[PDB]
Amino acid sequence: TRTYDGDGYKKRAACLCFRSESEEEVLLVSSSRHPDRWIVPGGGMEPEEEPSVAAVREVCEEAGVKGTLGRLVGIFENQERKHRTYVYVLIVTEVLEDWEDSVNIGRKREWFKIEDAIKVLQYHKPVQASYFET
Ligand SMILES: O=P(O)(O)O[C@@H]1[C@@H](OP(=O)(O)O)[C@@H](OP(=O)(O)O)[C@@H](OP(=O)(O)OP(=O)(O)O)[C@H](OP(=O)(O)O)[C@H]1OP(=O)(O)O
Ligand SMILES: [Cl-]
Ligand SMILES: [Mg+2]
Ligand SMILES: [Mg+2]
Ligand SMILES: [Mg+2]
Repeated sequence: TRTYDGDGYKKRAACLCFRSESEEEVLLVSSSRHPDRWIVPGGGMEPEEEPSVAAVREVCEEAGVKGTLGRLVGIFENQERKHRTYVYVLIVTEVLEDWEDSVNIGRKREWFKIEDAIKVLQYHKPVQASYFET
């Protein structure tokens, strides 16, 4: 069940999944609808689901990782798609080999240096590229 803010924006949560506390490498995953494109893992908040809880669930489902949830980075709107996304830092401590989206849709994942992540996100996901602005 998709949820919405009072203005009709879709409620979403996302994590910047870092390899370490240095935050130099981030995990991106393949788009479901276009598998040669990279996205930040994230998705819809469920009814009455806390954003931090939604972000951890979405990263487990889409990216097959777990770890230590850090700070909220910010709340980012995509006016074109009508999304409002809570974006958190996660430090990855567990990498699972056969996760929900790997089994269900063959979703891929890959470590990117921050500057390379921003580069591959820019064309199709410029708001996701802005998650890294800091
Ligand atoms: O395929 P696109 O370009 O139409 O974008 C897709 C995007 O696909 P992607 O970023 O993968 O290309 C999905 O993400 P996902 O299918 O990879 O999960 C994303 O859904 P979401 O991430 O908000 O939703 P869920 O992860 O499932 O909760 C939205 O899909 P949905 O609304 O069918 O759940 C988005 O569509 P809009 O909300 O209309 O922008
Ligand atoms: Cl790192
Ligand atoms: Mg989802
Ligand atoms: Mg999603
Ligand atoms: Mg999802």
